[PDB]
Amino acid sequence: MRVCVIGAGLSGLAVGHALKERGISFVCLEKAPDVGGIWRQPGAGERGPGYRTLHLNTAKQLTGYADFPMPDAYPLYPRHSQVAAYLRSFAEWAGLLDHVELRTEVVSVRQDADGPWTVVSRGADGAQVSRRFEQVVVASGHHNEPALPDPLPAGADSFAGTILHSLDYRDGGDFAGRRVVVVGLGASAVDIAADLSRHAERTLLSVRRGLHIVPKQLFGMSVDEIAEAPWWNEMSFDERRRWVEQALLVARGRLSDYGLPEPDHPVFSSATTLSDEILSRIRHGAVTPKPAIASFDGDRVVFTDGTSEPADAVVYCTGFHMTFPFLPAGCPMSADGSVELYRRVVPADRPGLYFVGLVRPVGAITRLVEAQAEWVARLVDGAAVLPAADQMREEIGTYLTGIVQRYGRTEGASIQVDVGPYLAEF
Amino acid sequence: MRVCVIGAGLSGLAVGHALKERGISFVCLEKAPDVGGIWRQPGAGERGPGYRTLHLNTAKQLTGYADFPMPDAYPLYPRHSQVAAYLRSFAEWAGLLDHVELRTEVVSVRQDADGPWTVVSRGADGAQVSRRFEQVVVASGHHNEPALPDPLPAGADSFAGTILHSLDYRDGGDFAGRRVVVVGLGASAVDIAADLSRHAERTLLSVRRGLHIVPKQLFGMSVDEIAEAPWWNEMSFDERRRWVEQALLVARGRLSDYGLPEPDHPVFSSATTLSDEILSRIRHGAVTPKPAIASFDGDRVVFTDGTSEPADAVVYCTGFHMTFPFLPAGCPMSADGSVELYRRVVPADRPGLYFVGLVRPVGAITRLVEAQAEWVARLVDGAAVLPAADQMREEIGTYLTGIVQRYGRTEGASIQVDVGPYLAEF
Ligand SMILES: Cc1cc2nc3c(=O)[nH]c(=O)nc-3n(C[C@H](O)[C@H](O)[C@H](O)COP(=O)(O)OP(=O)(O)OC[C@H]3O[C@@H](n4cnc5c(N)ncnc54)[C@H](O)[C@@H]3O)c2cc1C
Ligand SMILES: Cc1cc2nc3c(=O)[nH]c(=O)nc-3n(C[C@H](O)[C@H](O)[C@H](O)COP(=O)(O)OP(=O)(O)OC[C@H]3O[C@@H](n4cnc5c(N)ncnc54)[C@H](O)[C@@H]3O)c2cc1C
Repeated sequence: MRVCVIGAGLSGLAVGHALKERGISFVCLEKAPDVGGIWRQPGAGERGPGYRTLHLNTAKQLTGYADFPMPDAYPLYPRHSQVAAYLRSFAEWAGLLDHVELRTEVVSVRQDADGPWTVVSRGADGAQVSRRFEQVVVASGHHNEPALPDPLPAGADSFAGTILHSLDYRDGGDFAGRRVVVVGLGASAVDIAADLSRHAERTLLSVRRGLHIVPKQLFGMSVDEIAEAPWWNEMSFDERRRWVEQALLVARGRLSDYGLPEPDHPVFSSATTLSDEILSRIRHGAVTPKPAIASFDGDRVVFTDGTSEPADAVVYCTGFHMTFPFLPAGCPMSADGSVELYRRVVPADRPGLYFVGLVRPVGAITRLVEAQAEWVARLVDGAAVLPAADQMREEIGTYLTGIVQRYGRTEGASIQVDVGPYLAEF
Repeated sequence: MRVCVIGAGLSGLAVGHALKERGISFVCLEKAPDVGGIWRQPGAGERGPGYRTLHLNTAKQLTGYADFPMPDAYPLYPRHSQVAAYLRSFAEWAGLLDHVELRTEVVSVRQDADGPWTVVSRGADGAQVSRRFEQVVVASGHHNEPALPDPLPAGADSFAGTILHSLDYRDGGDFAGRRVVVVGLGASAVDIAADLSRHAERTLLSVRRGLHIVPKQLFGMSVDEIAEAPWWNEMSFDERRRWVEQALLVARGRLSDYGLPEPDHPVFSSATTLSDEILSRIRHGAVTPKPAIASFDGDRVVFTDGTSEPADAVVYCTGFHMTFPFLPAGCPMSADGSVELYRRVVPADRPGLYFVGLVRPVGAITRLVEAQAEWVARLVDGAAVLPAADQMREEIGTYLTGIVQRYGRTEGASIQVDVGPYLAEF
């Protein structure tokens, strides 16, 4: 009754836990057949952002819930199946499942004039139910819609093979003996190339804009464990950048030596890509770096340097769009596409609505959603209060100006936070 | 007529090339159906030291013959199939195949009282032929016989699964869905574990004595490219050790943090194991480090720490014995098992017999066998000469004392040379 939680992935489970601890009644609605969010999809063969070789790139003890450690037998970087199993175990332990409605997709969420929210949901039959709830917490993730390149290169319509997005990608043994191009250089791109590199006959890695590729580990420590270290926090933002630049050079040399393009920005400016594999796969000839794709010639892909390769498939690892189809007016934004949420959570003008998990930090999101969940629970039952709308808008404007100043315009920049100072105010 | 070369792998092809350039007639006898030595066996499904995932761990431009570069499209670390194809291409280019007798196994080599050598060979039929040759060059490799642990752990005879050597290992998809233990920490052990780590359900890495595990690359340079660098040769043996120890720490931390045993010797003392993969496979939980195997309990392996695991297979990656079954008195040795060859090539008491490739340097053997081949060719047609037997024995005693002093006793220590000073005298 009191709260409808949309989604039972890592974020929504944290919200359900925080609400349950305060005696706040709630129901959690999940589209999938089980809890876990993206982490259970591979393994269920379901189409989603993950893939069968996906592991954490964050340390296990900083990715698990703080009051619910993962099994001691788990490694530092558990597999997706281990994470999914861990998340379902939490739900069981926390007593959340009697509040979870599976195979229930939220279709529409509207604010009623007297305050509560009307939520329409569709069950497994396809039936539709209309319920009213006092408040709504959105935990539906932001890796929802595939983002393919604005213009697909010329000739894509007359391509003898299959063009797909990483969402459609699952294993790679599905490309055994084939020839495949991977487009991009994010986390998905390097992992998928690496996987393809052991199944396909030829794996090409088409890159246009360079990113800094970083090993998962320096000095034996994970990069996220490094940021928590006190000596690292004692260093100045340039002593850090300096420290990393030197460590990278020693650990792997220069990016250009791998046939990759050098980024136009320093290591911490922009997104780093973590991989223990991709540079080595290039040295062994199992992945061939290329520049952008210029066109499609039947069974062949032509690149902007005049070279061409036969290709049975192209896998676009170009990311996801943040979308909220059940919100008619969408997530609050500032036209520029900049998200407008107070402390990254609260809409300034929609009382009783909250967004949890819509933050992109360095490292695991778990401590962030835990603090958001706890704060939202106290907002729900009146133990915490909000500023007036103007003052909330003041914090939003200040946060955005600091973002433009830092990452200027790009995409998704307006949910970026640094885990340290953000957690500090909770 | 003049020279019989035993073996048409990398070493024997180099010998044939050096002899052909001097007009020295020769025939090269090879057991296998083609040239290439170990490098063609995977790919032909043949049992041998290699495996289907085996790549060079040496740089391509320092592993190829100096007058015959590998294709420019080859990567830094070519696959075994690329190396095998490259070696056959050399043989064709160098005009060696009309001198090569394939599917011909040498059965016996005996010195006749008047000087020449009687060689008995067996062809494809199984027929035996006896031929006399003026001189014999042995290029039969030293990775011939499997070396399994002196005592297999108790209970091996009542083991529900299969115990095999790395010689018998080929791919790993042959262990799909299974549970496997790998014994050892050499090059074969880490590569095979890494491969198993993507096929098997569980891969355990049983290690007793610790070795230093080193990435194939530091500062973007291969470790063998580093040793040739002039700044590295300008450094003192401790400035080097010091330099590496620090670089390792930055590149991967400490071995003990991976659940591996720390070696009892500094990095350059003993054999280093090169791998870009094994430490990361451990962090992802895809390889589980263990100590020695204490026993076999049906379908389970018990380790010296009291733990146990179900296991369908155990792959012993414990190396190879150096053997010469066609030499009745064997390779000349000093009883201690120490090889007794002048400049690592020449027996002191057997005129007209030579051993090429029986050296273990840091990095690729190719420049060494090239210099040995050229020198042997000049020995064969009288353009170079040898010391008296006592003086040759003097060089052998000096070399051995320096070996014991350096690597003390161990196994195979008596063919170890440092590529730099060894090439320097040719
Ligand atoms: C490829 C990839 C790799 C990542 N790797 C790491 C990593 O190594 N370490 C790390 O710390 N973080 C990682 N992350 C980020 C983070 O762990 C995930 O984004 C995390 O799963 C976020 O959880 P969530 O609950 O916010 O979102 P999700 O996992 O997306 O869960 C959202 C849930 O909402 C449900 N839902 C959506 N719409 C509806 C609807 N209309 N009705 C009902 N239910 C709905 C979905 O079915 C889903 O179950 C990764 C993210 C991606 C995409
Ligand atoms: C697993 C492994 C990995 C290696 N990786 C590298 C690497 O990455 N880089 C590098 O530089 N070096 C590497 N080496 C070392 C080196 O490249 C090989 O040892 C090299 O193949 C040596 O060539 P060879 O001709 O001396 O020996 P082999 O390759 O063993 O060739 C010997 C030949 O003699 C033949 N022969 C033997 N007995 C007879 C007989 N009675 N009659 C007829 N023919 C006979 C055999 O059939 C074989 O073809 C590796 C070695 C091993 C075992």
